[PDB]
Amino acid sequence: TKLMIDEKYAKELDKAEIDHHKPTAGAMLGHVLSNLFIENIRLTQAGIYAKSPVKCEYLREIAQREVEYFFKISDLLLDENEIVPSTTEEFLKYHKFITEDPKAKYWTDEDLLESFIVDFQAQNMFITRAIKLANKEEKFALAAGVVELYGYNLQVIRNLAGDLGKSVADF
Amino acid sequence: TKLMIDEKYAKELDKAEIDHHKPTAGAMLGHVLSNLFIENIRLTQAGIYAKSPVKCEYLREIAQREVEYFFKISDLLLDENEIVPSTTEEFLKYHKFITEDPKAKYWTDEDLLESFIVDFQAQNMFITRAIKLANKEEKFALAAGVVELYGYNLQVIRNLAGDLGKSVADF
Amino acid sequence: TKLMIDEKYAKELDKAEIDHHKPTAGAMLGHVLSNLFIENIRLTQAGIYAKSPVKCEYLREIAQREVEYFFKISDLLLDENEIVPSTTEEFLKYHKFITEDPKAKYWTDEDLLESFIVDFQAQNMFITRAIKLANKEEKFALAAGVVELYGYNLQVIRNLAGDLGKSVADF
Amino acid sequence: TKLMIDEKYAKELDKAEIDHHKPTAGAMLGHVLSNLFIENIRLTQAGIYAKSPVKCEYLREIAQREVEYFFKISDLLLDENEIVPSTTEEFLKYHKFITEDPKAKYWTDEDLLESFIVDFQAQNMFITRAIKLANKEEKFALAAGVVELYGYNLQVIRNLAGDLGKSVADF
Amino acid sequence: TKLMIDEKYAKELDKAEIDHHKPTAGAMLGHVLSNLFIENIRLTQAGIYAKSPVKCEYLREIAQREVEYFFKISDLLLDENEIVPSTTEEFLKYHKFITEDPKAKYWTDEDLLESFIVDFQAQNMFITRAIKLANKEEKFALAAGVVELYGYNLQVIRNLAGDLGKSVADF
Amino acid sequence: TKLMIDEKYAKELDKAEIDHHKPTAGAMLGHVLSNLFIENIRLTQAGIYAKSPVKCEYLREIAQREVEYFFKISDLLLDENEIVPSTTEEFLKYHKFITEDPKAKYWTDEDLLESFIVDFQAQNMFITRAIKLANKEEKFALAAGVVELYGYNLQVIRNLAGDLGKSVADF
Amino acid sequence: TKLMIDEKYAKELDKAEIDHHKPTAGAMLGHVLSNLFIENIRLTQAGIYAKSPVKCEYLREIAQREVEYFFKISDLLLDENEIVPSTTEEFLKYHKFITEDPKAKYWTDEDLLESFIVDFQAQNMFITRAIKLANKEEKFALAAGVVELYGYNLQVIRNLAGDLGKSVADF
Amino acid sequence: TKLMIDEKYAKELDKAEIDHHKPTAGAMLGHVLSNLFIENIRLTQAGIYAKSPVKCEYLREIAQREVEYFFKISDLLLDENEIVPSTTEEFLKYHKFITEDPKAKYWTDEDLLESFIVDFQAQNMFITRAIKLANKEEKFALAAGVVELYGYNLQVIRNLAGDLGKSVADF
Amino acid sequence: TKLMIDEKYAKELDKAEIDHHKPTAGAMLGHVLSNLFIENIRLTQAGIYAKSPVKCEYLREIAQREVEYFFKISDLLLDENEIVPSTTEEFLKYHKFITEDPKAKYWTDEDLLESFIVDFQAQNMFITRAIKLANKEEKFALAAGVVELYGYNLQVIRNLAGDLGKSVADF
Amino acid sequence: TKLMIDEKYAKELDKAEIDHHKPTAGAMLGHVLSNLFIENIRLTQAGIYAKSPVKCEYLREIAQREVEYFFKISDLLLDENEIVPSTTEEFLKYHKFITEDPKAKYWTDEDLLESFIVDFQAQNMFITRAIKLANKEEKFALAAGVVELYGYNLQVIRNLAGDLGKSVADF
Amino acid sequence: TKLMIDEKYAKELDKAEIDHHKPTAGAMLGHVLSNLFIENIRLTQAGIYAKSPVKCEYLREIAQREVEYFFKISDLLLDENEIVPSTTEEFLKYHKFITEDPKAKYWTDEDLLESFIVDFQAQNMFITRAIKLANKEEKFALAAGVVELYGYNLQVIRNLAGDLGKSVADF
Repeated sequence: TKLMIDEKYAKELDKAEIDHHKPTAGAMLGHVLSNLFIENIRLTQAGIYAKSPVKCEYLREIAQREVEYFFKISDLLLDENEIVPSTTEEFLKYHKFITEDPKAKYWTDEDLLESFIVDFQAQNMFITRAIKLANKEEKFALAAGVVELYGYNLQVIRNLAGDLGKSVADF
Repeated sequence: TKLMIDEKYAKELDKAEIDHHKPTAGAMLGHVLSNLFIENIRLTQAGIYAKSPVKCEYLREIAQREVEYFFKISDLLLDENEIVPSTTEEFLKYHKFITEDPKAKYWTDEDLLESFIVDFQAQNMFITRAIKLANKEEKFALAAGVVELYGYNLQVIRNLAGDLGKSVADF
Repeated sequence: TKLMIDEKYAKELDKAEIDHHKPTAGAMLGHVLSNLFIENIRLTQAGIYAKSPVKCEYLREIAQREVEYFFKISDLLLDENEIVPSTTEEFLKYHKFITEDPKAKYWTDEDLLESFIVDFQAQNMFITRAIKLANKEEKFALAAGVVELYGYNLQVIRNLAGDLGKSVADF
Repeated sequence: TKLMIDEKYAKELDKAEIDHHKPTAGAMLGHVLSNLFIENIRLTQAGIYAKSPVKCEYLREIAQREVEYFFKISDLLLDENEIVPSTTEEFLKYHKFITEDPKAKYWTDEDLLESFIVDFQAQNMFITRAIKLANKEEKFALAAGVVELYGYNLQVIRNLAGDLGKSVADF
Repeated sequence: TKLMIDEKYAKELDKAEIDHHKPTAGAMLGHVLSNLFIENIRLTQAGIYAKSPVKCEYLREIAQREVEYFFKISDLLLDENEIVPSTTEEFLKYHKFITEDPKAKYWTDEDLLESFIVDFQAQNMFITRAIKLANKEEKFALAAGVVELYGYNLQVIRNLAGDLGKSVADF
Repeated sequence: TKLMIDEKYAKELDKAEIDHHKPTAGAMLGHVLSNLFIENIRLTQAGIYAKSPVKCEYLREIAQREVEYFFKISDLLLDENEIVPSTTEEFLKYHKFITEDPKAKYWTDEDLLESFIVDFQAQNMFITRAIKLANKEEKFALAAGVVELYGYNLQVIRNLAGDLGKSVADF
Repeated sequence: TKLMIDEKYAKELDKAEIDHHKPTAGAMLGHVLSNLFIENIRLTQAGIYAKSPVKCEYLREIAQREVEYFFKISDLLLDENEIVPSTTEEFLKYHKFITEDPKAKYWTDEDLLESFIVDFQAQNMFITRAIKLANKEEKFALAAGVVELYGYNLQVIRNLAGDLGKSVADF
Repeated sequence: TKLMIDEKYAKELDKAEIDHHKPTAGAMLGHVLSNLFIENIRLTQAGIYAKSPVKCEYLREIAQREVEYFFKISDLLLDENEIVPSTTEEFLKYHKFITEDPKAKYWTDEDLLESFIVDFQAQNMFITRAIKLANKEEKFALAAGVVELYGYNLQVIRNLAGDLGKSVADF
Repeated sequence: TKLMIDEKYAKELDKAEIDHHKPTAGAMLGHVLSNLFIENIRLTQAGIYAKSPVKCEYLREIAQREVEYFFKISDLLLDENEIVPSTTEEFLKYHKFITEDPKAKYWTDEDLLESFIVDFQAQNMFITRAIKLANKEEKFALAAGVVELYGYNLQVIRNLAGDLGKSVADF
Repeated sequence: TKLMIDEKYAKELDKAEIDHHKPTAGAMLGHVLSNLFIENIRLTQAGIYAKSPVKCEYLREIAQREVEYFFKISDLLLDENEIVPSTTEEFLKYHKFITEDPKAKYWTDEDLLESFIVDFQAQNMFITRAIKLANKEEKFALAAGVVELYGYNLQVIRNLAGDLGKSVADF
Repeated sequence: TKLMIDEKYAKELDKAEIDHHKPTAGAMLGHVLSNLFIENIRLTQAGIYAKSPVKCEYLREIAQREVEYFFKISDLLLDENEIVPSTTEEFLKYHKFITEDPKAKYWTDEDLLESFIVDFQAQNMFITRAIKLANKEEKFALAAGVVELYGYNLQVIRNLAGDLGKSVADF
């Protein structure tokens, strides 16, 4: 179905601008999903390049869970009839605050962990809203799924802080 | 106990009519549960009679989930002192928009699938309202239970739809 | 559609009446299967309103087994090209000796159990016959499945009888 | 450092005074977590001294769930940067309505069970408030955890009630 | 014992030729067993050459059950002191209806499935007789073993039938 | 109670003398069950005194099975209102053919094996008869049960014989 | 060989009489092992004929443990070059205070439970003396195993007494 | 009931008194059991408040073992008809050496660990005496129970010491 | 579709002749895959008819691995777009050195074992060539696969050899 | 740091000389553990070189238990603050009775097995002493660990004796 | 027969000298195998005496894998008709570079880690060589097994290096 594909993409992209300006849950979650996937790439790097075995294990595992939440929340969206980023182009466009650096393979394990606490704090601005929006839109299942990912982020934050000696307060 | 069990059933029936008017959540779930059981019967039938071994599996599994959710929500309700429909007669009284059919043994697989998509949208009218009604009566556990069932139905609709070739859009 | 479906159905109903009078194995098992499903509901009701949570877990187990035998025997029949009751309608037509009751939610535990002993003794008059017919008809696998059911029913009777402090010999 | 600790703890007693009046979620949860632990002891007691081996094993199973919820919710509180009663002192300070009794070891199994239904009802008056508070504070993961607990308590009340031969209504 | 082998073997050939004439159960299970093995090979071919990854999986699994029945039934036979074919030569001699074809790698999935529906029915003509003969000879355990295999073939027929979108009726 | 218990036993001895004479299924199985338990004791002895660690393990597994079969079949008799021997005195009364020997601890492993081949061939004389009587009496589930036992015994005979380096012909 | 078997068994008989007034640990364990086996027969009886299905399963469970221990300890005795009772004959001769009663199928559940509380207390007179002798002879592993059985027996007395409503003290 | 109870308790506190002077095993284990429960609270505190999430898992694991030994040893005691601490009340009377501290929530991880090395060396003083007493009294199974706990503490001490970078000598 | 099947098979035959000249890898594995299947049958004969139960278990397991490799290398060849024999006729065409024999069922266990030692040594002549050719053709995964099978064979050889009390050198 | 170490080593070597000449349990367990490791090498040899596959498996498993006991007992000792040999040097000094031999590859399976009966009997001479000495030093956990090891050894002796056709007596 | 052993060992000795000269795969694996066993001892020492519980756990797992590779490679060798060192004496003769030190119980965890990093790079000089020699000799399975050991060592080196905060390049 050739002629009608480009026209379905241009009507998706039209609805892409109209939904980011009046915030819908759907559109908000575009940043959240793009954030998960780019976090997943950073955690991949850090699971590979960190020095202690014990911390490579833990970061790889957080990587796994970013991807698990990506699929879980995508499925929850599409279930409720919305749309979802699905390429490097889109993820890079809708991704806020998180940033990669090729140099990070030489950072110390402390400085790696610390960047992940800032990232996850940043991820939590967008998830926080998405919850509020999703309750208003009466998307109940998508709501609870996102509360879960809120809870998980907090838990990661406190675990990474704790691993550096500090408290959640220290940040 | 013979003429003071008739006293109890009469005083549950005065209670039952008074609850459907201002709808209580327990009344509304009288419809969701009765739909679950009757839907379980339809799925049983398609689970036996459909042709594809794969689709007979998937459908027998959805039937099994409807009975699980019957039990789970029935439990949550009795937990919060409410009453639940427990017979064929009662299930027939309160069921809505689902219709059985002995002739469905000879439908084509797709005609069976499609019929369950409509049945499941319909199920979601009464469920969405029971969520709202349960949050209002401050039955928090029930609410989350009914949010889960809601979210599952969405899952089941988008699966049946994909297995016909079609987006959830289409319905 | 419609035309091919109405001829297949009227030819089934014709053939069904004939078979019911001479009895065939599959006709007799229409009563067994219908009994299975109505007991399911009865045991589902009791599994919900009985007080002792031990008797509730046990009765819900007997419900799941009756559905298990529903699918197992249905499959055995379809495997030998018979037809199977598959709606509430046909269940109510063909079920004998077992009787629902919305006032059972207020029965006592001792009395629910006693009703199931009688119920199950009643299911056996029909199973017994379906074994014998199945062997005449040389539907050997089916015969084996129905023997299993016969023995499971005998076991349940003696477990419920023991749970009320009674020998099976009392009943 | 022995003096910086004393400072931090003076601060905590100040902050906690303010928080119990204006009730924050943390502070309501202080009574809930304290109740969990004291119930743990009561149930430890009754799981040892109750005569029926079946009731003993059930009573220890519930004992372990108190601790499980105690850890679960505490992790949720600290994740959102609150604080938790961690000593026998603070538990007795903040515990409400539940009272221990060394002579319970000579109570009958019925009276033990009876006493937990009443304890678990009491526990609920506070949990309710803490769900409501935690929603207010936009502490979503925490809120969900506490609803789970609400649910469990209702389940327990009912099972204990059923085991005694009664309904939820009776109490 | 080299010549005591040769004369043990002429005595097998005398007892075996006498035994096919009247048929014994053993005699008749020679064909049943020989068909399982050759069928096993057909399904090995099909499970490698079919296109559909799912159907490959399902065919490879049936091949495996064909060999499990071969050992199960050979064992039940040797247990009642009968002899069993165990070479390519003998399986070729004794097998009927099931024809191999090096050309079937080139057939269509639908075409393969259909060849197996006919093989399995064909198998059943001998199995059926082996059940009766085994029961007449009062080989009770062999009997129940072969009954089970009868039941399996029916099941495979109907699933194969259902996967082509047909009812068993058709065949 | 002390005279309803003593004249309940006087009628059990009346009923059980009449039944041994027109051999009922239940009374044949009285020898079957007594044989199982006495065999259990012999296998226990051999399981302890045999020299081969491998054989000790196998013999202990067969002892376990004899007990499993004593329970399975005792349960099927009771389900179907029969009665079962349950004391040393009674096992020693109805047991035939199998004879204990405290001197067997000094036997060679091969002689022990030999003594079980003969023991197990002997149990089959009665097991055989009980199947027939069970089908006659239309105790279907029981009959199936005793068919498994018969099969099992046949397979033990063949493995014991093989371990001695002989096919079952020789025996 | 028949002659040396006889000669060895004569020596065995000389050695057992001498060892029974010395009392060695092996001789005392003679009584313990015989008690275990006969208790097994008693638990088997009670596990078949008792009314409560929960109690049947529990009694069977204890029957199994008696046997496990019979083997465990027998193996520990043989390891330490002692001899072990291996026949009904020797068990009857060496057991103490445990008596069987064909009439016990008609006892009440409470009366069976009580009879086992007395049987296990009787069993512990011997176990006790055997632990003490096992330590005297410095058969270290043997002694630890018999400490276990001593403990299991206590666990069991407390559980049977709990079920009957009572405390160990009442006994 | 209410005075049967009140002087069952009078005879307990009276007999507990006599029993703490010629220190019985039961009496001594009152201190050990009380210590276990308070330590459990401490390990809870530290398991929530410690900074390293590896150490938080480990310390929860030790909290959980301490509770299991509370039930194991309590069960062993009651099996031997002895009474056991059941309330915060009695745990505070009988506990010695272990002191709780709400300020602990602000200690370094290393100071937390040291506090436990010393806690566990102190528990061992009473455990050691409890073993000897339990062997004088010939409560064999209770002794083995207590030897296990003794060995567990030692292991904990050495692992704790190890994580501090110290060998066990240094304490 | 019937004349095309016949044309593809003519080209297959054409190509197959050319390929057996230079040998290709796949052509070599024609012999290896045929030897595997034919050996599976020999091993099935010996697995049914050997005397020792332990040898029967082991031979049956070797047969299963013969088949598992047959699938695993056939997949590996199809992946690399080669073709694979798959009928009795081709197996018999390309098989080398392995010879079936109906007389084998009377051989002694030790002679069955010896014949498999020789068979597997022979099997390896073709496996060797196949690895080397797979390397030339750069079929990397097919090569690693066939090395696995080479190792399996050397292992089977030493194990059968050792069961005969002989070293691999002896052969 | 290279001089703190040598004085620590010399105070070790001095302590050890006093300890061996009085014996302590730690010193005695020096022999026991050196014996375990050398045995593990001997069993490793025999597990590689014996002919019978079944016996290789078994010896390899005894080897692995020897190592498990090595860690278990070392830990029990270090927990109780003793020192443990940990180099080839040291095991060779302290090992008694067990004698390695590179020509053992050429022995008969029967001869290898006889060699390990004699070794395990000789191990026990020291283990016995370690047990008495550990009870005397009031190292309770260690005592119980070594009692296990004693029991294992005796069990292994009988099993090897059995596998040669002999009784533990012949030994 | 004592004499033949001596002659076979004499020939072993001759051939060992020939084979270490022109080095065969096998003789090169004499050093590799002996290095595994000595490392196992070093790792045992280090896994008992190291300070950190995490590092003890990890070092023991490496001791375990060394032993597993010793069996895996020894079995591959013997399948391929080679000989394997199997005493302390031989291990000491053929191990290069690794050396034990009884004073290492008093090293720091870091020194222990660095010493294994060096030992493991030393191990690979020989492994590398055995891989080439095995490919040269067409011992295909051996080679693959040894490549797998190589891989493991490299993975071990990086993990140890990482635990010291260092990159592998440092080494």
